[PDB]
Parts: sequence; structure tokens; C-alpha cells
Amino acid sequence: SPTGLCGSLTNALSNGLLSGGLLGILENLPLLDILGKVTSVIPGLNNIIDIKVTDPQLLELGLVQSPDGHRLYVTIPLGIKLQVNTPLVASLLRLAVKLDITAEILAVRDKQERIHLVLGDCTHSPGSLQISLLDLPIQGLLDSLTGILNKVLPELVQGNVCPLVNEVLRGLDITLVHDIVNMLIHGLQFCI
Repeated sequence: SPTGLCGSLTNALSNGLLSGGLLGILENLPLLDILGKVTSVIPGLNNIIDIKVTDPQLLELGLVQSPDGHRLYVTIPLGIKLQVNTPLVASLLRLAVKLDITAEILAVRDKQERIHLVLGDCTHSPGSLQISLLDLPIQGLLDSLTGILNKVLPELVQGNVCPLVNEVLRGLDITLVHDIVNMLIHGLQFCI
């Protein structure tokens, strides 16, 4: 069970993401809060769209080292199910969504002596978004929803998961941090 840095870092990121409440965060994404038909406001009724997020899932992290060995890139594959509901109701719709966050880990050498583990870039992996139909002329409602999902979810997921990633990095095992940073800054591969 003891392994090298690469497998240790990977299982360390995964543990922290979970224990940091990643699933909680996926489940609570303000999907339809980040958005000419005001109206709904006006009577007393409201919505009557509703998106429950269920089935949050973290898949297997992936780790590659830069060619110069100075940088790591983490792939954080995530999975949620979306059920479309409507308190005039028997779900309207139901979807499987998959998405990668790519977190970039650097070691950078402070002007004094010290060396720091930095979360560099942390973005959604362009083209990693995937929407499936699980289970009425719903076709119009789909790919409308898909169109919304396509230009809202990735920045929304990024914006909720990347700070967690940042939290997890800083809270890592000190000695693990100290070996990771020393190999990266000396450009030595360990993610082989």
C-alpha cells in the first residue's frame, strides 16, 4: 500500500476533496440562480421550473507531469444527475452530466529561499462537458436546457470546486508537500 509521490498525491487529493465536502458542493450548485419574462414574480406563484441535483459523483483523479517536470495537471472528473421538476405536478426531465476540472499545481521559489506549492490555473476542461438524457414533446425543453447548461455549468462548477481544491492543497500532509515541491522545482518526474 505505500507508494510513490504520484499515487500518494492522487489519493491525497481525492480524500481531501471528499472530506472537504465536494459532494455537498455539487449537490448545492445554484444552477438556476445565476439568471424578459419577469412576471413569475408578480402573482404569488413562482418558478415552476425546479432543478434538484442528485447523485453527486467524483470519479478517478488523473495526474500528468509537465515535460520539464515543474508542473502537475490534475483531472478532476465529476458527475451529477439533474432532475427537472415542476410544482404543477412527476419529473419533467432527467439528465446525466459529466465535467472535468483541471487544476494545475506548481512549485515556485520565493525570493528568499522558501519554496511554495501553488494552485496555478484551475478551470473547466473545455469540451469535457457531457449531457445525456436518462428519462411529452420534451425535445424543445431539452437542448434549451442543454443550451443553458452549456454556458452556465462549467464556470459555475469551476467557481465552486476550485476553491475547495485550493483548500485541499494547503491542508495536505506537510512531508508529502515537502517532497512534491522539491521534486517539481528540480524538474524530476515522478508521475511516470
